[PDB]
Amino acid sequence: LTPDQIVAALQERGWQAEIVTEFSLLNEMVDVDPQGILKCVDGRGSDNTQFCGPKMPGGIYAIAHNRGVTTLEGLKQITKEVASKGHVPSVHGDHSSDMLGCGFFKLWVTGRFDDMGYPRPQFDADQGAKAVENAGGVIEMHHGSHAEKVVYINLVENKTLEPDEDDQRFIVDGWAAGKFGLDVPKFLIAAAATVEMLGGPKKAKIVIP
Repeated sequence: LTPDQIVAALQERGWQAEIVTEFSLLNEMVDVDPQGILKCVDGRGSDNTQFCGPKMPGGIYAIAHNRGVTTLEGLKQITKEVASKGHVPSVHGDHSSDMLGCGFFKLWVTGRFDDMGYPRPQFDADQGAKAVENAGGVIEMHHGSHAEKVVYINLVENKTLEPDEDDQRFIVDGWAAGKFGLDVPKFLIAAAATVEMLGGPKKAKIVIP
């Protein structure tokens, strides 16, 4: 997919979208570090200590969701797969008094992607977190309220952008979808729908080299 195609697809959903360069970001763009967690797109602060990993909806849940992998065994295998491909696997949470989890996973278990043809997970958020941790992954816990002002869809391979709890933004590493052999158009549309359903701004900057 070309950058202009992503811009058009988002505009068709009612988004303001434009292309920006890696240069325009200066020091905001960082090289991906193998010790960083592949984590969620949420712009909030968290207890994460492992920076510079790729950003995908719900962390590794983006991979499970895109592939229709709905079992705890499958989640365990994706955790090991991600670790073998140079990233520390993670999934997240922050508040759950109803057991539905939060963010992307909550949207998935509550059927928000049913129309797009996705199957439901066959486990709850707590079971999923334990499976990922027991398979060698990390559980990230966020805090604070959503205050994201824009969404960056990064196409620059092996690079990413980091959260800033005081000047928030959603970050989606589109290039990582290709790395994991995902259905890219599905991944893109699912990421957009995720931001929409979380009440985020339908404003995107597509980052190219």
